Amino acid sequence: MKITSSNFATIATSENFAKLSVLPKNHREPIKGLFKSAVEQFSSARDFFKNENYSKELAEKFNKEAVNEAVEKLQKAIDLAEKQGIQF
Amino acid sequence: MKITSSNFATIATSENFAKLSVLPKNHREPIKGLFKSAVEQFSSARDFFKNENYSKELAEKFNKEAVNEAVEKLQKAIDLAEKQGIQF
Repeated sequence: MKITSSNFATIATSENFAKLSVLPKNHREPIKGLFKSAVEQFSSARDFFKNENYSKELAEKFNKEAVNEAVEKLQKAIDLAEKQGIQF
Repeated sequence: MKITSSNFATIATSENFAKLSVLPKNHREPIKGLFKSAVEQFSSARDFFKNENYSKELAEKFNKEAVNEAVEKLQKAIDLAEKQGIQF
């Protein structure tokens, strides 16, 4: 049975974790900590991955806002100068 | 003459800024500050836009590193459990 990041949430299930309670404690607790470490790490990666995209989305908007004001100041400048006879 | 973000670096040139020195000071300095404000804002947006991508590139790598360790811990856990007779 092979685990990939596409099938991870299918195996990391409460049902497989409960299947682990029949084992004796020497085996049960190391495997359980292994199971729980994998889930919390997978969830931190998912949490981190989607907030970074959110930030990027925001940042792109911000960038776009800045770029357009800059184009309108150049435009303004240029237009003001043509009125004063400047031959661009 | 119309300015867009694609043509901005073509108009924001030392040559157009120097063309602005023939004007009398009442017009020259407001247009010059307009010109220089537009360039520094455009450059801050360009600086910000490309560092954010760099960070994203790094972050994606980091995410990928985390996800794979998490898959290898689940895998490990699962494999350890099958050895102990667990019927998944």
